[PDB]
Amino acid sequence: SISISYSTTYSGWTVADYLADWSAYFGDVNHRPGQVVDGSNTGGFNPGPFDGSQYALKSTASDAAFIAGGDLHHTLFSNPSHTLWGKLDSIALGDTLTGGASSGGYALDSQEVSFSNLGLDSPIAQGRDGTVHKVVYGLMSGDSSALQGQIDALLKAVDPSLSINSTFDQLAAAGVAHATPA
Ligand code: HEM
Repeated sequence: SISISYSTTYSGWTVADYLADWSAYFGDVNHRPGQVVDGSNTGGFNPGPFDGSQYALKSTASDAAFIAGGDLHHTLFSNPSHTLWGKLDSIALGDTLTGGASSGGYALDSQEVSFSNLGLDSPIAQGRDGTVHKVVYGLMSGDSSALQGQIDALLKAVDPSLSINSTFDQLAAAGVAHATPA
């Protein structure tokens, strides 16, 4: 089942409110045709260059950042082009991205919330319609809607009374979330 980690700072927030606010602040990195600048709005893979166990991206305007973890593959110019696919196990949100391929991995200096055991598996043939792609490209674009939808389904599968409209404290009482120090 989904497992959620959250700083006690967010104990009284709903998941939906936290994610809406986090993504709005992160913003859109404008990873779109004509606007991609390597080292500015591409993010990076570990070990990379275009595959690995992590993909991480910091905002173009502040130190907010996220890390996607799993077994990830990116097609770049190969068909179907510009698709992230593979197995997505986790999304960690916070600020101050540390590490990189030269460090052996990425980590957030201030991890606010993480969602693990996501169990999302997207074949390459689904291209940009795959869930893995939509979740991560959404986050790159400042839009947590796809992530919210996947969390909501995982929470309902535990119990239909649980949803993205539950608070982190409610999800902890329900056995799917645990707090970390502020
Ligand atoms: C090392 C990481 C990455 C690099 C170097 C990279 C590079 C690029 C480049 C060069 C373009 C084309 C810009 C243009 O046509 O002018 C592009 C577009 C795009 N990339 Fe990436 N990308 C990276 C990561 C990702 C990831 C992780 C995703 C998805 C989760 C993604 C999804 C897309 C999409 C959807 C487009 C737009 C394609 C279109 O509308 O034609 N990219 N990227």
